[PDB]
Amino acid sequence: KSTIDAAKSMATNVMKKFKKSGLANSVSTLTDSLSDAASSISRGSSIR
Amino acid sequence: NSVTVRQDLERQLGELREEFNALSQEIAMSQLIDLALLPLDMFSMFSGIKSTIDAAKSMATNVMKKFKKSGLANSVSTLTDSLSDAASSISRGSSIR
Amino acid sequence: MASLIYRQLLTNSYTVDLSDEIQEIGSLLDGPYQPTTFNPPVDYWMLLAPTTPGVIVEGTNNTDRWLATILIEPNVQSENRTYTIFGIQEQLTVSNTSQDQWKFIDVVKTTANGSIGQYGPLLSSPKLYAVMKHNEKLYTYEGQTPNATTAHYSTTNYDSVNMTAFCDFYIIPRSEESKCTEYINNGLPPIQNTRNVVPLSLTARDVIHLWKEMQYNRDITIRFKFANTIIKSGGLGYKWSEISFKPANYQYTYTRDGEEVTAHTTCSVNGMNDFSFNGGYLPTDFVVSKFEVIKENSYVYIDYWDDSQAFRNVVYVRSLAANLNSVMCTGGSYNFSLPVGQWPVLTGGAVSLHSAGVTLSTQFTDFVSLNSLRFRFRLAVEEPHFKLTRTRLDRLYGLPAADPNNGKEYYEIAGRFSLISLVPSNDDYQTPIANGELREEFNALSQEIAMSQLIDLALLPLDMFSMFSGIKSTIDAAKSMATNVMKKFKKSGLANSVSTLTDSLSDAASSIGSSASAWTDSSVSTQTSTISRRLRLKEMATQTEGMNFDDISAAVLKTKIDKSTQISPNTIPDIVTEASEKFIPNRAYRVINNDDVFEAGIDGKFFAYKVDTFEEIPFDVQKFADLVTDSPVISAIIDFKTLKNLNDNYGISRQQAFNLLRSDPRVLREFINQDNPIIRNRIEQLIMQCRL
Amino acid sequence: MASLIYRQLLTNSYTVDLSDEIQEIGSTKSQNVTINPGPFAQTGYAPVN
Amino acid sequence: DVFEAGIDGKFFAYKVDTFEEIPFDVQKFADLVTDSPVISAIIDFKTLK
Repeated sequence: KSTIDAAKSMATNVMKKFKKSGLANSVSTLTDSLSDAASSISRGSSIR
Repeated sequence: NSVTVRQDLERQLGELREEFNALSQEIAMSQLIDLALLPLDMFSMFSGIKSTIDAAKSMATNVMKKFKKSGLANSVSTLTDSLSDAASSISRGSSIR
Repeated sequence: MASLIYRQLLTNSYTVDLSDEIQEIGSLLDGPYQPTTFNPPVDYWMLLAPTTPGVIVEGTNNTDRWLATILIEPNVQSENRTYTIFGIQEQLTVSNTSQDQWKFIDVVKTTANGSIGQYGPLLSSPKLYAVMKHNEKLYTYEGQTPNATTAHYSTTNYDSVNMTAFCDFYIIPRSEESKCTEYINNGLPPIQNTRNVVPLSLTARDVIHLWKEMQYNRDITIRFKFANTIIKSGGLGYKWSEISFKPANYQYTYTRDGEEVTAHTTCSVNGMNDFSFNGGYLPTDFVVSKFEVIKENSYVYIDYWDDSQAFRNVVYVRSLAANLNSVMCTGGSYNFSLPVGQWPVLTGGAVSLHSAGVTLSTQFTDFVSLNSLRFRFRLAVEEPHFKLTRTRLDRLYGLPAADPNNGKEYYEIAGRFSLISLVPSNDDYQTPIANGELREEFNALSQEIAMSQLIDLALLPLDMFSMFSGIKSTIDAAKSMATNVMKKFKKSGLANSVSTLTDSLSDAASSIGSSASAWTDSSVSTQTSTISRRLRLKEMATQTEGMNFDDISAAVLKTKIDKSTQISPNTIPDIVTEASEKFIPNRAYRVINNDDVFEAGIDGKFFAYKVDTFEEIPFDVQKFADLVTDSPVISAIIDFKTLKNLNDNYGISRQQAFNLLRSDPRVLREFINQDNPIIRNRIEQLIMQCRL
Repeated sequence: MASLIYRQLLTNSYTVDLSDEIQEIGSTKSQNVTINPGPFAQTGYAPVN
Repeated sequence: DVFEAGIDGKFFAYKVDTFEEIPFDVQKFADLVTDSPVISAIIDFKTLK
């Protein structure tokens, strides 16, 4: 609504804190778990 | 204020290929299929990479700089160019059947 | 599908802001110049920057008042100093409390030979002065830094004021006022921001400057120098103020297998360090304010120009690369001049230079403008020690800005540079060595494109890479090609339509359908036409099945871009913006509900029919509005006229018709292969409409 | 699904030039760095003849 | 009818309900591959059979 002067960095600024909160951490942990499961050979069938 | 330390070098690409080829056995099947099911992206690719230091340059862009000169990019470019030339009413040559 | 190119175009457009920010950083000072006489026009400012004590600048009237400027260094208490004001010597009282910032004072004579006073208190670390003359009043800087104002006076003969300076000054128009304060209150601006980098002769007109590729792979032998600026502070020579690096010039000759090539080079340094050797607070002791030394976080630039068959084709560059070989530079002794006792001596200091970039540059010698090559050099610290004896300064590395010449009058750099230039070759001969109607042409070219290949291309989606990967580009302009088209696209008609739809949808969270919704807001014809015009925006909602109109528009745009040659890189955004909107005003949409089909046209057509035998069905606007809100929508490439003519004149099976209502590419292309005149007519009528 | 990354690598390809637009500008208008001397007296001997 | 072809230089045609082979024709494959959606078959013809 503000409709203010020449282009700002609103998208970048909001992304800066959107990539630090819990969503990014959760997706990182999910990817790490999937990678470790794909690498799960030194223990056989071990993932609970 | 010390003389710059000589920057370290990189493991030989031949040794890299040998190591990657030797790593074949240590891969599971069903878990790999399920991981392939999950979509990835630039943020999900380097979660275990780009260790948190105040000197990184978002290595995704470093990959992008080296990815436009690979075979895939040129193949896509020439395929699109051939499609455009065909759509541009090209007088086909005799050897073009 | 191929429509995705539109969706991405408005998606990443936000990135332009970042580039725009950089653009505002890149959005320019004219100077410096030799101290001479001239008439700087009105609406122009004077950004003076002296360093040596003396009479700074004076504006002569010979009928009106006398204006004089005196610069006073710190570390001088209440004493009397002599200057040369207008050629007549005069004494002035000076009293300074600041220790690291110099001070300017204005001297005003009420007439040509009036009384003498001292006023206009200015304190600044970069030692910068601003004077303006506009609208029947003279402006001069007044007020303590950083934020200040302008003193205003009104004295006759404004436009005839000719101010003779004795330092380096910049001339700036009014619009860069926000720049000026930012370039006055925030330290000495970097030299690379200047237009005429070398302080040589002044010009008020300097301008920054089907084909065939030409390759030039030659060799260079660059010989370059450095330049020091030394000033002595107040007192009796017991202390100095600034020993800094300044741009230098060198013109020489060499051999290149026969040719006496004349190479003109200019040097500059940026991002230097300033070591502070702060002496005792007593008035009589060796004190140095700033010692400028070069370290790892500082760079040196060299601008290289020479006549050659390679350098005469540089105005348009396709590719550029550097393969220089590093060269070491070592400094020499620099002995100070202390009147009493043993003067300090600087020794040591050595660095190395390596190449990490190259681009175009501007250089002038007397009145000849040049298109030079700027080579960027990174620096490295080395083994030799650098110390200041007779004091406590020891164990530092770098290279001082005192005597880097080291006796040698040139530093040699030998390497090979390869560049590719674009030359206008209207044929395959007569290649030069030295350096609207497009609307009609685009509209006329749009009658000969094939159809099957068009459909094939519309099947394969595009992206931000395939759009410009088939068109040749100049490396200087290819940097900002996606950025400009996205900036122009974010101000397109489709952008306004999507913004209005989003605003209306959000406002709706506070007609002709069943209830209130953001899509239900010859009378039947007009209402249906409005509904269709609003529904056109559904093509950005990814809620379509099969091919769509925007895919065909993108495909024809790509084909005509590839075929055309009369379009400049500055012209692509306008063509894309106009084509994304004006293309195909006659759009048709159809929706399916319980074996019934309703179709509406933008032009005012509306029909309804069944899928079994294509029987005409009376039109019900209410159910159409009820269902089109949230349901699959398919672009009606095959509308009811073509479908009925096909079902009558040709014996098609049920699968073909059902896929046609879904616009399946396979059956449509099969019909194209069969070369049915009705489908050819429909496709050709659709294609002919694609024009600006 | 995952193959998107490759389709993503082309997607932002143009941005690599943007990266150059950083460095090609970053080195040009690089700003001076100031050094802070230790808050202790430095000068010793007076001018000795 | 399902037409499966590879890069090594071998091709096959068969039927969906029952797994037995039918003669192959180049024309139909060339027409289909132009517009028809291609499926990345992890389990190839040999393994499926």
